[PDB]
Amino acid sequence: EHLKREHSLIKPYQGVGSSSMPLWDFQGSTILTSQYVRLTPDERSKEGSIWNHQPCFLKDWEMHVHFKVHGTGKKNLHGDGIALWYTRDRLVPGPVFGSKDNFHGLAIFLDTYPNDETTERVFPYISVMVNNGSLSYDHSKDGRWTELAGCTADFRNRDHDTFLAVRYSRGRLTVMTDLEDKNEWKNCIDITGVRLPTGYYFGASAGTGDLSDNHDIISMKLFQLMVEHTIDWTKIEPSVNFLKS
Ligand SMILES: [Ca+2]
Ligand SMILES: [Cl-]
Ligand SMILES: [Cl-]
Repeated sequence: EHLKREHSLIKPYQGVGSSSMPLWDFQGSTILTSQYVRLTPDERSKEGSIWNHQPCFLKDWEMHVHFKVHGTGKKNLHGDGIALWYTRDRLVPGPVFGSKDNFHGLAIFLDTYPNDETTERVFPYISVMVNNGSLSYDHSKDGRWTELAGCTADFRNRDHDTFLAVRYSRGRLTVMTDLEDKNEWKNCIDITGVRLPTGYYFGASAGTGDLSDNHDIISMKLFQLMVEHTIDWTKIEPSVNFLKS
C-alpha cells in the first residue's frame, strides 16, 4: 500500500489500550472507545479534537475519513459539525467546529446547522476554506464569506457507514463523499490553484453549541500518492490562485 500508518487513525488505535506509542493526541471533550473516537457527545457546549503527532511532509496525498454524525435532536435541532484540518498549529480549541479561528492551512467543514437566516444553501453542507491567519469563520453566515467551494451532503443519521475522501496533489483539491452505501466516491468539490506547504498537521475536531450531536471518527487513512515532481515546500504560504473570468 501507499498507506502512511503514522498519519492514520485505525482500530485498534495505537498506544491507547497498550504500551506502544500513540500516533494522535486526544483533546477536549474527546473520548475513546475500542470502536470509535467520539469528538463530542450529544451534549451542548463541547469542543473536542484529535491531532496527529507528526507533521506531514507528503507533497501529494489522499485522506479517507470514516466518520459518523448522529443524534436524537428533533427537526433542524442539531449541531454543529466536524472539521478536518491540515494546519500549521495543533491542539488549540476554539469556536470553529471545536478548533481555533484564524488558522493557517486547510479546513474541510461538515456543517449540519444553518445559522444563516438568509441562506440559499441546503444543509448539511460540506465546504473548504484556505486560511493564511487573516480570515475568521463567520458563524452567522455559515462561513459564506470565506468558502472556496462546497456541496450539500446528506451525511447525518445514516443506516450505513459514511466516508469522505480529501485528495490534495499539484494544487488540485478534491473532496468526495460515500454516503449512500453504493461503494462509490461521489464528487462534492474539485478546485485547483490551492497552495499549501508541507510540514502541517492533520487533525479533526467537532463542536456543539446550543444544539448538539454525536461526532465520531472511526478511522482516518492517509495514502501517499505516486506523483512525479521535476524549492522549500515548508515555506509555501497557504493561498489560492484564481482563474480570471
Ligand atoms: Ca453553520
Ligand atoms: Cl492509531
Ligand atoms: Cl439511510
